[PDB]
Amino acid sequence: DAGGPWARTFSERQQISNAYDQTVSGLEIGLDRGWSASGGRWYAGGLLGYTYADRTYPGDGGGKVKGLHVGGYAAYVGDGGYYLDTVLRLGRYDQQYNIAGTDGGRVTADYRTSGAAWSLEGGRRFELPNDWFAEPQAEVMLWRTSGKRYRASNGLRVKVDANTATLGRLGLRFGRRIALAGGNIVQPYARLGWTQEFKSGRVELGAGVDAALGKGHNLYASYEYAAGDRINIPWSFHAGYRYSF
Amino acid sequence: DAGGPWARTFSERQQISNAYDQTVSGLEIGLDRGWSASGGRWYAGGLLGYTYADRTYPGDGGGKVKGLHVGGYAAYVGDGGYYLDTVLRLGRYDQQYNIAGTDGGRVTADYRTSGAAWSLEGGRRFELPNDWFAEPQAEVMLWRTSGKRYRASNGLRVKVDANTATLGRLGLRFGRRIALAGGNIVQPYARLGWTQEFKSGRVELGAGVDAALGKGHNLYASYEYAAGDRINIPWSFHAGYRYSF
Repeated sequence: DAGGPWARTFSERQQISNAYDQTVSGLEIGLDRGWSASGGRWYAGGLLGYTYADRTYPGDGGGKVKGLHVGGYAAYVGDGGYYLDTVLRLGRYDQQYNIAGTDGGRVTADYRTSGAAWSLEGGRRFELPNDWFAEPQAEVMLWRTSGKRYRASNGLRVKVDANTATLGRLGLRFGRRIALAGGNIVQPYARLGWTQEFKSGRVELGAGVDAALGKGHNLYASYEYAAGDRINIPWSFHAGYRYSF
Repeated sequence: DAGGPWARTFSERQQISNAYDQTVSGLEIGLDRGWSASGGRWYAGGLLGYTYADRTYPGDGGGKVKGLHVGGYAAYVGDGGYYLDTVLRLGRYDQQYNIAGTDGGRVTADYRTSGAAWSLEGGRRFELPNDWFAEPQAEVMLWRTSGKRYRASNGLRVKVDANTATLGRLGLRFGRRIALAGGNIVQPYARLGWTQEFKSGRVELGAGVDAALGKGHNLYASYEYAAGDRINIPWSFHAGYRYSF
């Protein structure tokens, strides 16, 4: 690979508990160029995304969330098996919140907001007999959302909070690299992960397949499930395509 | 008078400054019974009211406010010329606020609230040559509004504040008691007043006429204008009728 275009979709249902359930869906599109740094292989490039979060509070109601974002990233891939990516995302959001107060009271909201998310991720691939691999991975993630706050004089006050959150993520995948008649590479794996959040914890189990289908094509699909403290993700799908061009 | 039914309407435009203009309109209805306490004349009774406040913020929008209230009151009237009334009002309100954030953001609100207002008022009538009178008056007023506050998790916060406010009021009226052929009493006066508010200042000028029209009827009408710090009341009308039954 000397770089290429790529597209990735995704969709994850969160059941976050006391309590709201949201469905987060997205689409990224992107391009990088690659080069030979001796000992490794370097990748730099950028991306464009949509993102849609659809939420629900119990009796009440909840928000919808739409957003464009752009981003830039570098990736290294070592001969020895080390990888790391860092990625910077800048986003603008549009939320239409819609609540109820069980007393009968109905508050409506509608506003734009700004986000950034920076993440850094690395890990190593240890090959094992019969083309099975082992792959520990670490991902720290930082992001900020912007605030807003106004006020109808002699009465009402509305504040949107600028929350700002760190993530750590630990995980391991086991798979087999398996070569089909022709040139194809189907490469299944199953994945175990832990992740937590300080925002100014949970375990995840999933499985995927990444195929290299001869003539520059690449397909990835994975499923993920997570249970945790606040958190509960009955399903989380990612599908991705890349052209080695 | 041994008591009777009464109705009073009113409407006052406030231009309160940095900035919102509101029009406050109302209707009270009420009844009291009267008796002879030697040296004076005592009045006790109750009332029912509607009240409508229609507000406006600059570019933005603003609220509407509807409310039922009930109340109870006593009044004393001395032979010597001293009067005092105390009145307790209990109310429930319905506000539909509607704002804009000049950034494009639109927040909507809709809720019920509770109020009470207790006031105590007194003063003396000094008669002067040719049936002109002088009448200093003092009015302290206490009232509380109730609060409300909810919150869309991991985002938005809405607070309505329970404000709670004292008023002092100083004023003087000069008029002439004037007796028409038959039995009628037209009694004009002009009125100067000061009032301020600690809420956890301004001067007022107006004029009225109170008629006793033979056979138990009573009519009052007044106009009032006020200018002050925060405050500016280009107009404030009160009309009232009472049947001496």
